Amino acid sequence: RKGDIFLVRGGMRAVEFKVVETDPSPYCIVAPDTVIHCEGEPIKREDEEESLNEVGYDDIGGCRKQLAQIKEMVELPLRHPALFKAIGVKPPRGILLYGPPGTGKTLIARAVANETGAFFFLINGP
Amino acid sequence: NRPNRLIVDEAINEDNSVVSLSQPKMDELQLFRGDTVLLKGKKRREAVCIVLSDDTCSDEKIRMNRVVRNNLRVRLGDVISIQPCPDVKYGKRIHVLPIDDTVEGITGNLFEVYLKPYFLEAYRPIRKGDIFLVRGGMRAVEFKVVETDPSPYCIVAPDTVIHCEGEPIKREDEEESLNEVGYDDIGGCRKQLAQIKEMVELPLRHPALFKAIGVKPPRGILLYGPPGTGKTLIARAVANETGAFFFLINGP
Ligand SMILES: Nc1ncnc2c1ncn2[C@@H]1O[C@H](COP(=O)(O)OP(=O)(O)O)[C@@H](O)[C@H]1O
Ligand SMILES: Nc1ncnc2c1ncn2[C@@H]1O[C@H](COP(=O)(O)OP(=O)(O)O)[C@@H](O)[C@H]1O
Repeated sequence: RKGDIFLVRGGMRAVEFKVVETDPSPYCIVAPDTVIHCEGEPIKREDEEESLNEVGYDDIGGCRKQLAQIKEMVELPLRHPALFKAIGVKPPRGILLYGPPGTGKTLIARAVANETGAFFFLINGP
Repeated sequence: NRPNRLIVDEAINEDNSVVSLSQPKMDELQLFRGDTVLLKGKKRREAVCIVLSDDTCSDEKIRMNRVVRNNLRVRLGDVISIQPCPDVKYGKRIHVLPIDDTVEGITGNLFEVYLKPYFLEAYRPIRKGDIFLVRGGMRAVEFKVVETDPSPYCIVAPDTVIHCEGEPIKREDEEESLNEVGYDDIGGCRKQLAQIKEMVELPLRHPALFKAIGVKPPRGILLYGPPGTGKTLIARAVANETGAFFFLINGP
């Protein structure tokens, strides 16, 4: 469809391609009978849009059901914020992700922040 | 010596606008259960409630809920005036307004959710200029009675319309919000709270006594226990119930 970004994986890399022009509108199913117009000139994408190279649930694997617990923990406070203003209850405002180094705790934090839309701030220890 | 016969005490049963009296003496008060009873507190204020009998209540004191106690402005261990009034007058279009900073907890229609389920068959006598607490929607809202067709008080019955305002109005500041902590909010400890209350009563509840008598009351108490056991709750409740000015010196 017009004005969508689709991700192509290859060459040990991932490139997102925008569909800016198309003969039929607004969308068309691609078939092996339509030529491809060549531009080869990268164009900056609109900033409000989120780059797909950012971390997400898929990038965080190996933990399974701890990520589900964190998602349930963080959904209402972040995914439905106005609810807590009209209801008197305290959501979880402090979570200690603990484990051996390299287990993806920073991955979990970044993915939760991005998926829920929350503004992620990193307070590095040192 | 013809005492007042009415004292302030904590309420054991869950109920609002209900006052319990000692079972041993019914003729003294000359009132048995299920009758409107007037009560004079302090600062020229009075309240109306319903009286019952409790075997556990001590004859010296009269158990009463925190809402009514706040209405009278009396505190635990205080002495007030009671007056058995079999007379009671119904009301017409009893008026109520939102009070204090409690707001944003209701959207659209705001009277069917809270008032209707509570005043339906309750027969709670409402008096002018009193605040009563309604529990619902995982929230607690205190409603002021500013207007009422009969004066000064009227027993609510299922035949009087309700006037709708839906506009919260700031309550007088000297009055104490019932959302603050109290003895009821502090449970699970039982008889340690009694020890702290006895410990702190005279120094705070009767301060002038120690100036005319030479003795030292307890001026240092160490509440110790596992974290989360309500020590801060106990301190705040003791400060509020005794009227003392509570100051928090946070460790960090
Ligand atoms: N469970 C996992 N699933 C996918 N990638 C992981 C996982 N754990 C670690 N990684 C990879 O290892 C990198 C380092 O882990 P990281 O979470 O940043 O450090 P820490 O665990 O101390 O917070 C991560 O950037 C990520 O790429
Ligand atoms: N015995 C209790 N009765 C009712 N609520 C309690 C009790 N103990 C703890 N709580 C609740 O847990 C909260 C935290 O306990 P708190 O007393 O503030 O911490 P600390 O014990 O370190 O002083 C309190 O705000 C209160 O709501």
